[PDB]
Amino acid sequence: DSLRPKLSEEQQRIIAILLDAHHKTYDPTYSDFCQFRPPVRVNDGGGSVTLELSQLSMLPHLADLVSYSIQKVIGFAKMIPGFRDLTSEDQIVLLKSSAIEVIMLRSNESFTMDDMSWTCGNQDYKYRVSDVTKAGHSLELIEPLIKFQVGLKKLNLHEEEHVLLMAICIVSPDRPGVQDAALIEAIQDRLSNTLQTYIRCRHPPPGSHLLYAKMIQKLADLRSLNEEHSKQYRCLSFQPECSMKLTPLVLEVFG
Ligand SMILES: C=C1/C(=C\C=C2/CCC[C@]3(C)[C@@H]([C@@H](C)CCCC(C)(C)O)CC[C@@H]23)C[C@@H](O)C[C@@H]1O
Repeated sequence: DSLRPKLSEEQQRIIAILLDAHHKTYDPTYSDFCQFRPPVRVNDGGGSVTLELSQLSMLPHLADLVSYSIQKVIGFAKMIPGFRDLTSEDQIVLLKSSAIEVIMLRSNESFTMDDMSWTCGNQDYKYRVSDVTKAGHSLELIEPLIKFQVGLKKLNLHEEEHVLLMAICIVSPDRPGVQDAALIEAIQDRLSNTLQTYIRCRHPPPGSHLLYAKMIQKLADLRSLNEEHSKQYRCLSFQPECSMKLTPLVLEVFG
């Protein structure tokens, strides 16, 4: 039954543009991480919230990593076909509302099921759940985040699908404050059609089975993680002197 229309010339170009955009904005060697404020891991085997908030030992490093990542995501977004056709206001609304979700998606590349960490170098740049608690977050965010990373890993996405998913995540017409939802939807549909077509024509079985719907579900999971992250960030920001441990960009995007 299922027809397999071939990718159009345009669709092939969209894929190539997104792959190039990602390769220019995601360094798989994590060579810039030593430039961030250093990671510090206080002794907290008991997971004390009082101690974690008192020290926020991993916050400067993780805030720098997230801030750096937001800058890369802004650059990636600017290369998404159609993104620059949007008004500046809609572009900023889309970037601010998707930032954390795209960070969670793109981070899957360093996440490894070998030990359930984001491995970005030697021990210094190996990030574990215990590091996230040392940055002021709790299990309500961490648990679903790790579950999401593993679920995404097991989809065994082609790089083409991974970059398309990030682009679709950014160009979402259902974000609060967007003006031209119709144009945003048109841009997203062009990307979704490219993704659906790619899966049916280039993704071998059995990993291709209902893969599109699995990818769409991950976009829904991301909305939930976004909301929880926002709630936790708000509370984290109540800690006196927290602003110094963050960055101006992080403060704007999540404040
Ligand atoms: C960033 C990237 C990477 C890892 C992501 C991680 C591991 C550390 C903790 C992070 C950054 C989680 C955060 C929710 C931690 C809290 C952030 C904050 C303090 C601002 O509220 C989400 C994704 C997680 C590394 C590399 O893949 C580039 C990528 O781009």
